[PDB]
Amino acid sequence: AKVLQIGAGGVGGVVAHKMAMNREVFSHITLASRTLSKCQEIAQSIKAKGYGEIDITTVDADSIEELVALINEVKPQIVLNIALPYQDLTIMEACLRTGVPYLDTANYEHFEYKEQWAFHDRYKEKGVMALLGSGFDPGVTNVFCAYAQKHYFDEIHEIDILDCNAGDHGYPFATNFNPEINLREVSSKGRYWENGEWIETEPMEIMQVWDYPEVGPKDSYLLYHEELESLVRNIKGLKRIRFFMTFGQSYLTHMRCLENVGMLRIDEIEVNGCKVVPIQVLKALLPDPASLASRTKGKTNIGCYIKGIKEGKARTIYIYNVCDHESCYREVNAQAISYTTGVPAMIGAKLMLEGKWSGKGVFNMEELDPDPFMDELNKQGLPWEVKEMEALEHHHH
Amino acid sequence: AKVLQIGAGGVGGVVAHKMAMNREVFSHITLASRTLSKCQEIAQSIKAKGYGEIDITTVDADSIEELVALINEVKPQIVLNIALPYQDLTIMEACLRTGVPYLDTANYEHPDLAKFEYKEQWAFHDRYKEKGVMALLGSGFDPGVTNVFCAYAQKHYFDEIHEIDILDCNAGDHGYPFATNFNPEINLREVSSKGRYWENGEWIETEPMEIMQVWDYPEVGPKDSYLLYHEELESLVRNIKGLKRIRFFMTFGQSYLTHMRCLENVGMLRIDEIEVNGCKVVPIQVLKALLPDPASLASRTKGKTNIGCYIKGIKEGKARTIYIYNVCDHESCYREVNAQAISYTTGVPAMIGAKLMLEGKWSGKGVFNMEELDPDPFMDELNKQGLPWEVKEM
Repeated sequence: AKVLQIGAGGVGGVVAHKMAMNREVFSHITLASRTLSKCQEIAQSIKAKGYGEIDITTVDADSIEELVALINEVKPQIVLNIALPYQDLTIMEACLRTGVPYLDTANYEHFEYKEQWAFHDRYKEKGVMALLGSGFDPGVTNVFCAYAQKHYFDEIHEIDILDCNAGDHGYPFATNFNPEINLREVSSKGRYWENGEWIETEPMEIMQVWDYPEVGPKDSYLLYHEELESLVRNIKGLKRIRFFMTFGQSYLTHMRCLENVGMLRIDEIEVNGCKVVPIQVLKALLPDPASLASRTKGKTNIGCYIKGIKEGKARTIYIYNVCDHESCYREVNAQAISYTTGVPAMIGAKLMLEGKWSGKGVFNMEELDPDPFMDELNKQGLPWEVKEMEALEHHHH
Repeated sequence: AKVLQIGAGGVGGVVAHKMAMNREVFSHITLASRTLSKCQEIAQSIKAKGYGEIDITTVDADSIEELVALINEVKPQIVLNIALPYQDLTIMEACLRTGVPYLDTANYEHPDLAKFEYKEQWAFHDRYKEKGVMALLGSGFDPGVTNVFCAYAQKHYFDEIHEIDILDCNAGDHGYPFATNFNPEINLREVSSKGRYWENGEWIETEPMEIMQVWDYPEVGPKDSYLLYHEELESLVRNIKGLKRIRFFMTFGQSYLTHMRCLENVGMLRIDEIEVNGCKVVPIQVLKALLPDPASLASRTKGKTNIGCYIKGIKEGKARTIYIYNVCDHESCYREVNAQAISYTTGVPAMIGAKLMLEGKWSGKGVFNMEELDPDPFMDELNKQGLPWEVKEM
């Protein structure tokens, strides 16, 4: 098949590499990004590791007419949106007009699903499929849930998503993304769902020490996360769902200190005559995020702790995946964060092009059969585990 | 008498003010500097407070000719050097040539090194004595008052002093998450320098900020105190007899140290230029632009400071321990002389040293450190100029 991928960032790289490692499904690969050089750098690594060639081009993903044009010239069977979230809607419109399947790893943001779910009837009518959040979280976390709902429970009551990155880059402080993102995670109020109500919290207000398998105990804080919005819709009998994420104390200290002196401001200021932007100086001071991939060591562990009922008795399982940073860099020239997000995308595409995951309209992961997806994960470098946990019942006569 | 002050920084404004409050001795005041706006700031506060007028003029304290010329024009009876430490030598040469008494509050430091010592200044002794001129070194609180406290205890409370612990605490709060009173480069050297103290005729170094102890400062409470080196240790080991050990400890909040280390880590304290969208940018200059203006802090600082000496020795065959100290309130310092307690505790003492020389209560020919002179008239002026002290029998 001929595929067109948009986006050459860290995740974008892993996706292209993984597609180049499955040439029986992805025969002709076209990679398009705003900056041509990023695309070249990826082709360079793909070629060097012996995975073949890939066509590279650029494009203004903000222009529908341009995207339509590019799609009409390449004639792809599926378009992978591994680009910025603020381009979902324009890429989806292009796909709708050309009648070509769509897949992305993050919802719209100018973040919720409303805008994307809005393309549903138009997609179904055009006879086109659109898959959403095909990453690890959202994505594999969604599949773990649907898979658990299919083979381990009759009813799922509580779901906790636990995301931990123990990776260590060797620097006092260094961010993997654009500082504005890191600030947003710890600045936004936390949100979760219980008994059909969305409950908010103060930023980083709720924390627990969870012992992540193969990693050990870590402080885990409660944050909002996009899959919570589709899981409450799909998992039947759900009473509560929360999302937790790992946060080292050293890291939280640097962020707060930087924010305190205003090193995270976006407005301009006068510095010896010339106008400068606080956060831009930070980006220029912190080490290059690209270079962190070869220095990061340690493991990551993301998964779901699920409590429900099975054959009338309480049950509790823990489905998760552990990934090693150094291994990821050796295989696809990227760290575990990009890796865990990129493989699931390659898989969702593979499934869609093979017909194991077909439909007409816009879909979330939990809506499709997880079995073929779960088999691929064990084969593509993201082996998962199911661990039976303590499930105590209290009878009262 | 006519006096000449060089420099118009925080301490400088305090010195000028206090001098303006003692016209009996300082009847004509001239403030030499390279920053008019700063002098203007000070002159306005002095006038509005009812303490008269002062003459501001400009001069480059790097030029010996300018100084000599300025001094020959003004005919001052004393020159108060409240300028930068690297300028100590040029101002001393000028005073020497014009035969005018000299006084400063910080010892010489070459701009190329971070080493501050008395060597260069002590080397002027014979020329000053021969010329019949007096030079008083480090006339601030520490060094300065701490030295007098020690000379005081040795004259009245001990036959022999064996141990001195100089404790400096600033409990002040400017309300901001983080903010310095000085050029960040300075706050950074304070905590980057090796620690150093003296024991049994020997100098002992430590890793920066290694030794620390919780000390309960009167009117302030228990604070984490760290062992730092300080300039008065160098003269005190010379002048205090029987001394076995001397150490300097300074207070440091945890939040403060956290911000400092964090900032130094991401590179916000670098002085070199980096590129930012094709534009050369000095990190620390961006930091100075984000932090509040040091001048605006004086009016926002609340809280106290406690500086003193913990002394143990022998008095009439028996062991004895005394604690001499001073407590200064930040807000009171702002109301009275338009400055914070850091500036105030260093400034008032410089004024008293000049007062004692101009009245002749402290007279000698050559270069002198505070502990070589009679501390009584100094200790008296302290109770009278806003730095009342207390002696606590341990």
